[PDB]
Amino acid sequence: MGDNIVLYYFDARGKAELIRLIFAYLGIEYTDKRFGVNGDAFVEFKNFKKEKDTPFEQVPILQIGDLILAQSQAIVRYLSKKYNICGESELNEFYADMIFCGVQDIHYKFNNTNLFKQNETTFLNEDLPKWSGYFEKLLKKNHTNNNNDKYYFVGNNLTYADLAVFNLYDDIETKYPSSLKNFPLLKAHNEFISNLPNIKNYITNRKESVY
Amino acid sequence: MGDNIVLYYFDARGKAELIRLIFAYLGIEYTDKRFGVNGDAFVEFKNFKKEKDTPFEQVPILQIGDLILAQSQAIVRYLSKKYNICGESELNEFYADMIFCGVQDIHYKFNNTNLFKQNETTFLNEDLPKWSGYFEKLLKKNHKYYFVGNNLTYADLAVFNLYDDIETKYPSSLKNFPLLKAHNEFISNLPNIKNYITNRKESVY
Ligand SMILES: CCCCCCSC[C@H](NC(=O)CC[C@H]([NH3+])C(=O)O)C(=O)NCC(=O)O
Ligand SMILES: CCCCCCSC[C@H](NC(=O)CC[C@H]([NH3+])C(=O)O)C(=O)NCC(=O)O
Ligand SMILES: OC[C@H](O)[C@@H](O)CO
Repeated sequence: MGDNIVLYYFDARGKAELIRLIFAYLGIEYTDKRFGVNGDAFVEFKNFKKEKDTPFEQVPILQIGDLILAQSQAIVRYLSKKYNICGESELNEFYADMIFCGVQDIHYKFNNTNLFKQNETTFLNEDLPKWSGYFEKLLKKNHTNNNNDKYYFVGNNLTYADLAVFNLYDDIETKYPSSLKNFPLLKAHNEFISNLPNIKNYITNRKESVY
Repeated sequence: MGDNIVLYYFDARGKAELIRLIFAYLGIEYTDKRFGVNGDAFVEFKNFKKEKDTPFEQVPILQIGDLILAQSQAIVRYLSKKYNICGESELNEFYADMIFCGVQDIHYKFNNTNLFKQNETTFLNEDLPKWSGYFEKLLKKNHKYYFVGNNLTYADLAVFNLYDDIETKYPSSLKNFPLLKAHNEFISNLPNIKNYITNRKESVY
């Protein structure tokens, strides 16, 4: 009967936000369990590992019925196939995958700066402008003569890749609000994703986070 | 008949080895292009990016006919679906995927020690034993040793590759994990793999 859905993570966006964005977009009901809200995060996490048989002792963990799912990326791809926001072709699914992997390379770099105190200068002057150019270009290839007011990285429909790129820049802007000034398509794309009803309803009612 | 397959990367195993292992296992023909083997890796790489329109200016890059494919993990997943070495059921494909990302987590830590010379003891005493235990435990649950289903999946190759790369520096690693060891021994003896390895030229990373 579909069973109960529970997402386990710390009281942060981090590696669980994209999963939350997918649920919001699909309008899926689930319990957003966050360590630290009702109790001490450290103690909640330790107890959690004793109660649940996780494969790698890491979160996020997605529980569907009695099913325990680990590794955010795998969970994301699994949810995308099941709710069809993966791409109408094996080839378009590859492209969405490739872009998601790209989001990973640049996001990892942002994390090293915004969280682990790594030189922000290299990020702001070499990594951010460069990777933004890559996405702008990929967006340029699949637009204008493919879509109008709507912007998608793959095909003519929303894929988790659009959600991943939106999440990436939504996060980068909580630190550098002016990042997309020189990237029109990328800027219009994120504005577009942010205004989808289900997404808009989740963002505006989402609690602010540290990361 | 079909389209020429060309794999571009540096003269190393690194992020292209799993793909090469998949091609070997499948018995698929392709040109293994390696920067530096003939010309100068630096120069070849520079010329490469001018000749091919790559999405992120990084390699590996798999070229199939006119198609340009980037990002090693996306490539591995694409090839596995196209050649049916992915989890067959939706849930099994998820398990193969989850295990593969688990391999990336620990492979990432090996790279920081093996290549960017980070702390070698942290990896050896805290990371490696712990992760080998996770893999050993995943084998137990689903138990010819296979992580998912009763057939070979790219996850099996990913695990094999991980420990094969780790062993180039720490040989007696998985001595205390029988299942995991039998599993890698098993994969290494598959005719197509066994043959590919003995003919494979050694290299740092
Ligand atoms: C320096 C790394 C900072 C980690 C940022 C917070 S995320 C929480 C952390 N989880 C992961 O790193 C999961 C990685 C995994 N690849 C995924 O994407 O799901 C965890 O459970 N960690 C358990 C632990 O550390 O014991
Ligand atoms: C950090 C040095 C370690 C060397 C390892 C060799 S990997 C070569 C490197 N490629 C990547 O990092 C690709 C990452 C990508 N996420 C993938 O998995 O395909 C590249 O082309 N780099 C070109 C560049 O950065 O300009
Ligand atoms: O309530 C959410 C449903 O799963 C919908 O996305 C498809 O019917």
